[PDB]
Amino acid sequence: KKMPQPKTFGELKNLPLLNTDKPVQALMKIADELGEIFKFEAPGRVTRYLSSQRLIKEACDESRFDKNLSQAYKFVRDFAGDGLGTSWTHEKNWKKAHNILLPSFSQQAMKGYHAMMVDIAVQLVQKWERLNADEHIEVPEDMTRLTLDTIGLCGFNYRFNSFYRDQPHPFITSMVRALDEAMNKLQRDDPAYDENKRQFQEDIKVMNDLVDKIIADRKASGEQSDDLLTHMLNGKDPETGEPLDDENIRYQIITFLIAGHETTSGLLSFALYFLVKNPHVLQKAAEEAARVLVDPVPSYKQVKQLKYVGMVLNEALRLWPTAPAFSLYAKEDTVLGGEYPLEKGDELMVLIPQLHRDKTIWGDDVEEFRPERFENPSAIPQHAFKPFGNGQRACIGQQFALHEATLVLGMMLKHFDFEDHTNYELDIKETLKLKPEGFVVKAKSKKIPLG
Ligand code: HEM
Repeated sequence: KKMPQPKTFGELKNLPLLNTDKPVQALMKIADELGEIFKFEAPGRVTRYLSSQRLIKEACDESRFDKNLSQAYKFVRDFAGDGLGTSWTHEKNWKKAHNILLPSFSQQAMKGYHAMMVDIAVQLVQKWERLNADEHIEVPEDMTRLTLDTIGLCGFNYRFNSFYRDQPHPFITSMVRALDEAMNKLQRDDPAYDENKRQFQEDIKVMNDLVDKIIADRKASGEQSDDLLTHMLNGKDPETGEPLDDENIRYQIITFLIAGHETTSGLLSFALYFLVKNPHVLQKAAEEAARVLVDPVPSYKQVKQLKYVGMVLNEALRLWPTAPAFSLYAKEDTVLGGEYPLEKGDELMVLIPQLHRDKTIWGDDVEEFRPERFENPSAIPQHAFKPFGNGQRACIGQQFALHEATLVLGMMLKHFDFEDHTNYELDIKETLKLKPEGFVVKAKSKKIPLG
């Protein structure tokens, strides 16, 4: 069967379609008009975008398809290196890090991070408790402060102290600026790109300089903490028997911050947006938080008892998965969906927001925010809900992100009533991840002691 394809621009094929502020949202609108699969060509490049559960279930077959590094993540690799996210599955350091790091990211390993997550969540609550009557909350901005600080604390026992400042830590500043440059190179040898190829190097330096010092500092001290750095400095891969070397440990810490901060911040921001736009759902979630969070400080077990809050987060991830696409390649020649022959090496993109709007899986009301869709998670078919990727290349931080977001949203709902005082119109800014730009609320304290 012949594959649909969106509009072309002569010798540029489809490439100008992504020369836009909102490429994923453009790709979603194309999927709306062309259907479950469409070909996307560029000068010397071909990929196929998948939007249906019927095809994505095959793409998630790890015997047939492996993770591909997209063009963007090849540029990210210039400072993320061969950390988990930007390494190929067949690279020795991927499987080593995967085996060493998976125990540090278990649902059960969250018990050790809980106290430091509470540390940063308390700072967030206290900041909002301390706002004056006339004042409002910049939601993604504060969620990003929380998630970056939480990864820094739980990751390598480092305090970015984001709630003490307006201009971020020089590391954070230079990371985002480096991520920006990596993104900008998507639409670009020529000597006009000489200053862009000089500033990139400076941002890589500050990130490398500080994390390497931290690792050197910890090796010299020999101190043992509850962070991922300790586990990485003492872990051994059961298969090779080898530990990670210091350079790869550096890339892993850079990777935790790239991979975790924007997605989790976006999730919290989208979750609060849907709550203020659905007051009946907010009330049901607030009643749960009040019922369950009976102590001044949330316990690890209390966070696990926040069932509805977790459903709220999963429904937010259904509508706006904050890492909205992943890339695959065919391991061998194969036929997709019984009608699309693929050659070894052919690339696929999974368009996750469109998968999550497949009316054959979720029903006709896919645009509605309904947390009750997740009452029984086992009813959802295989590969129908994939906000954390697929298989052995799935998000290693899934339990970390969901524990942090359930804790923080639980505390938010316990301690404040929220007002959508501007009747905010959703505006989704796209970097490599999604976030509701300009989202803003008020929050009136329920005056509950906190500690
Ligand atoms: C709501 C929050 C998050 C979302 C939606 C998310 C999404 C994803 C997705 C879709 C992938 C697969 C990417 C691909 O196939 O190319 C991935 C991979 C990854 N994520 Fe997350 N992520 C989140 C939070 C986090 C956090 C908190 C961490 C903490 C370090 C993290 C670390 C990673 C790593 C290391 C990988 C690569 C894993 C591997 O291939 O071995 N993520 N993430």
